[PDB]
Amino acid sequence: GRPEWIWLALGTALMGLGTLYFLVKGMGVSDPDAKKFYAITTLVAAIAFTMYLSMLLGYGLTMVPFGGEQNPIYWARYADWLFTTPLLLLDLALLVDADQGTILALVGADGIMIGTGLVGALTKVYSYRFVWWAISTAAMLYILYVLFFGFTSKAESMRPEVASTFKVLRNVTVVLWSAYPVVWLIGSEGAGIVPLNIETLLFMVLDVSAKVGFGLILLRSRAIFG
Ligand SMILES: *C/C=C(C)/C=C/C=C(C)/C=C/C1=C(C)CCCC1(C)C
Repeated sequence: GRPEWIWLALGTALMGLGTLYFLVKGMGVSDPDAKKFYAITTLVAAIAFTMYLSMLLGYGLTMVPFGGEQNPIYWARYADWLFTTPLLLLDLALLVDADQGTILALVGADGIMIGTGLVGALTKVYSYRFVWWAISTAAMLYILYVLFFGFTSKAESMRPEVASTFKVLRNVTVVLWSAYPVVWLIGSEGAGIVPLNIETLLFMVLDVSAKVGFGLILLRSRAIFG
């Protein structure tokens, strides 16, 4: 019964409830466009629910040696984010009608971000763990640059309702995503300053906010209608 399980149980519950609500509401809408957003967003919550559940049950956890200790690394997180982060970017891209090349470059950068992030979380040479972390953060900053400079401009061709909805989602995304590299840096994966139970609480608040929070804002808006 690890100290962080209570936060994993609360995360499972919140992701589960969000998944159900998104599923029920999406199943009733007939609009084709509205449906796309509902399917993507419900999938994002569903994947998070399953991974929180797996971790709650003892999976996705491995001891990596470094800094003279056996460090508890929850790798199930990257299995979640590998698929949920680019899906969230997809929601945003579809909202502003971004083009093919942009989406591909964004998803590719997102793949690098999660990939190098996991390599770093598994690296046994302490200093190198931060080399990988640095590359992952640079990848994330590219994504945030594109969402802020590129997309916002693209939402210029949209109607107030949609441009308005994108800004809120963009703002929530930029604030939440920018927090992840800091939590990693000071937590179990990096400096080991913040204990795993508190770190798990921090990631749970961020995850739930970035998926269920983002989802509620997105799905209740009129901008999802084609
Ligand atoms: C539902 C999950 C979301 C929206 C997750 C977002 C996760 C990030 C923006 C993660 C970023 C990371 C870095 C910038 C570097 C270190 C490792 C990561 C993967 C924690």
